[PDB]
Amino acid sequence: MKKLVFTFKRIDHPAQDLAVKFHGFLMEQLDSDYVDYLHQQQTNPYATKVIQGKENTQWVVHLLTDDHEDKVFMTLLQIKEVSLNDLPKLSVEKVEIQELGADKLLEIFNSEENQTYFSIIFETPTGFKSQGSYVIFPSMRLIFQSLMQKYGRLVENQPEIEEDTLDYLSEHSTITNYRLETSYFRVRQRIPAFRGKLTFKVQGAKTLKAYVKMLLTFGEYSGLGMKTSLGMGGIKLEE
Amino acid sequence: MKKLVFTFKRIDHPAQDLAVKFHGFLMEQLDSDYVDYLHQQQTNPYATKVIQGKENTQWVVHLLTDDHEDKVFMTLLQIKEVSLNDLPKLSVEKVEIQELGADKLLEIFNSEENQTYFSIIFETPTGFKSQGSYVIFPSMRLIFQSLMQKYGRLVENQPEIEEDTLDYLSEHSTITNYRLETSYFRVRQRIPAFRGKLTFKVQGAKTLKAYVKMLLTFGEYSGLGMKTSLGMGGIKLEE
Ligand SMILES: [Ca+2]
Ligand SMILES: [Ca+2]
Repeated sequence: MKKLVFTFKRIDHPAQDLAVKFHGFLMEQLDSDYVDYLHQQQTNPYATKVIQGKENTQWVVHLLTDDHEDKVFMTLLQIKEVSLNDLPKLSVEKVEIQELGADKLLEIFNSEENQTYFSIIFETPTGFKSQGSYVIFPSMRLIFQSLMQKYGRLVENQPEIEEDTLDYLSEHSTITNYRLETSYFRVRQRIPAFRGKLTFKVQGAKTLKAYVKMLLTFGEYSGLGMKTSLGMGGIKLEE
Repeated sequence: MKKLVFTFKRIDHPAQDLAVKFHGFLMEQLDSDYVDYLHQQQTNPYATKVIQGKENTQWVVHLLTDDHEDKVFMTLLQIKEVSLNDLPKLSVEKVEIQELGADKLLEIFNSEENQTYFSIIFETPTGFKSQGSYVIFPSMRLIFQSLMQKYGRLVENQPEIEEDTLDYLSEHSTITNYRLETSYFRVRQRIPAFRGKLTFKVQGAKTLKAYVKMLLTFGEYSGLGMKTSLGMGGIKLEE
């Protein structure tokens, strides 16, 4: 999987609305026939983010599958100038490239440092769709389910996940600390979501805790929950 | 009901631990035989708070019943100097007195201004005991239940509440916004609790919304949830 970070001179505009606009610009680069293909799965092979800085603005694009990477990676590198609505033509100052393959993930598993406590940071508005209406309070079952689904569909090409494992992961995980707040994401239907940081503990074998760490490490690329392609659900597993 | 606010020169000490210490000092003033009586109900006729300020420290004591007020009110007024463990002898600079009776509550009901949105501020660590273990994420059912129980036991002398009303109040209330964080209260067993602010909307008749406003206004005195007498569950309904 690939992680591309486009750096612009600091853009004075509400970050959440850039993410939606950047997503539109991104679609205008791909073959329209290929775009319609992306609209026919529960999970897209890409996730985007927008991080505002003190002196810069960063557009993050995650390539999550090899097939998607094969047809898109070169195109994204050619990008030097971006033009969005109501905004002056943007110039790409830098482009960073990081990669996350099986070698790094498997390394995470057999690590000498096995974590019991895990701190998740919700950089962008994160939401879940459960039992009809939306969700404003995150739960471990919803977090693990979204990641297990995203992982199963993208790298294993399997429609459904192991419910016993989801039960097992939820029974042994418990939120201990959090600092959260509401944050609505505009797609223009306002979508309810949350933002901030939480901490949970895992009680069990080191083989279990390793799977959690891997699932979270993978999550930093795919994003967590709803509308990850539009800029939602950007997470970060702190050291 | 009475609201006494004791003002000291700013005390350099963790506010949550003062609340526990002040509670001990408060018990050392009452008849030991009368103290044992307080330990024999699910709800105490008093609630305490500790609010840290920039230049002052405020000790709040709520008298919730007439009988408790009759035997305690005069004693609390005589207090000019307070001595707690590991602390220099404290001197009472001021003492403020406010009252909340049926006249103010009934006034709240027939108000010309009927609220749909309600913002609750959790000044001190608030916790609920539900289905065995504790609770870190507040819910409208837990909030209304605690207040309905506290109100029913204190002014109506009724052991249980109307479950249909609790169902009715929960079905029509919905959290829309919040800014919350974990905050453990030390009683020394660490008790998990939350802190901050939330906002919920009420969908229904004005008679329903008036009952909610009254219940919340009453809640500013009794406190919300667990261990209100020890300094927990101090709330504030903003204008
Ligand atoms: Ca990381
Ligand atoms: Ca008030």
